[PDB]
Amino acid sequence: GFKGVGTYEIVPYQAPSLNLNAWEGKLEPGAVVRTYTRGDKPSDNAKWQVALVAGSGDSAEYLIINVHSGYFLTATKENHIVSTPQISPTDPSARWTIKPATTHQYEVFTINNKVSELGQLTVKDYSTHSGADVLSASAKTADNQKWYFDAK
Amino acid sequence: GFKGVGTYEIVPYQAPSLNLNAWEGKLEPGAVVRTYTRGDKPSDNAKWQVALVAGSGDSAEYLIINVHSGYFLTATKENHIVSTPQISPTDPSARWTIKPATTHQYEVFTINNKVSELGQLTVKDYSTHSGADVLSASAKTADNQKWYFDAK
Ligand SMILES: CC(=O)N[C@@H]1[C@@H](O[C@@H]2O[C@H](CO)[C@H](O)[C@H](O)[C@H]2O)[C@@H](O)[C@@H](CO)O[C@H]1O
Ligand SMILES: CC(=O)N[C@@H]1[C@@H](O[C@@H]2O[C@H](CO)[C@H](O)[C@H](O)[C@H]2O)[C@@H](O)[C@@H](CO)O[C@H]1O
Repeated sequence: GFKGVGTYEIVPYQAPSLNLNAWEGKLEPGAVVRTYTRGDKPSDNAKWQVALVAGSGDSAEYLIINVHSGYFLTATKENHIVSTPQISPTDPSARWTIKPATTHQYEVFTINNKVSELGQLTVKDYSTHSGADVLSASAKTADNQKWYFDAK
Repeated sequence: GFKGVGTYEIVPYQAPSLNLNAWEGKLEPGAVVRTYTRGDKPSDNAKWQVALVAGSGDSAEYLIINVHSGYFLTATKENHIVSTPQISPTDPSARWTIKPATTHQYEVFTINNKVSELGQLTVKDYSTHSGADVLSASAKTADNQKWYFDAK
């Protein structure tokens, strides 16, 4: 479950054998983000430090920081793949609110950009297989916009 | 004053016309950190996002993130200059506790590395002039190890 700041796998609701993965797991900035197979031991490029930067409660604003690279999960354009560029911690495109979206008692959450037009973290075309683009897309709390936070 | 997460100038107690500055203010990783003249408007390389990553209270652990570059304030060696390298948010050398050290009613704090041997954020040789090396040095809560957090 999501219990605030900590290190997590971020796991798509429709495909819980997958997690949120900084593609290629390199140290250079600007990686795109996709779903990928979790594996028995998740790799550091697929772990994320949720770090509080403003507020408290459901309105709290967080950076979602890649464990391997230290770069921040960022939305760059509506209905477009998200990435981990080098970017200021005060840039709202790199800040996210995490909101309960419990579904049949599954403790899942939406991940909502501080720039409201950039919307929610979204698995492209509702894919249930490894390697799907993760988008910032218009917020609807569809099933492909829901996520588990598995504490690590 | 320090009131938790937010963007701050971090100001040395002995020289309050100065602040903590990522030297050269470039985007490449690995800048060393020094005191430098604040100016009328502080520059982004001399502003820091304090971001909560674990715990609560005086024991809370924070990243101290450069506003300009997004790299984390890090201690690398005892009694050595501190820097902002590319580094994982889970590395304890990049995590700090901020502890009250009120002095004659001045609201100042110590900045203490999570790796206890790396010690406290320290103005080399108690300098009161711009351009002094900021070290990670043995923790004594000396006056050159005390800091204001001016909210920005
Ligand atoms: C094991 C390893 O490091 N492989 C490198 C590749 O990294 C993987 O990339 C996939 C996506 O193709 C995925 O992100 C996975 O989590 C990564 O471990 C990749 O960097 C490759 C170059 O394209 O080099 C491999 O050595
Ligand atoms: C105004 C500006 O950007 N100047 C550049 C220098 O940056 C300053 O560097 C000093 C330390 O010498 C200090 O960190 C200050 O805050 C910075 O603005 C520096 O990058 C210089 C190359 O060494 O280029 C200047 O253009």
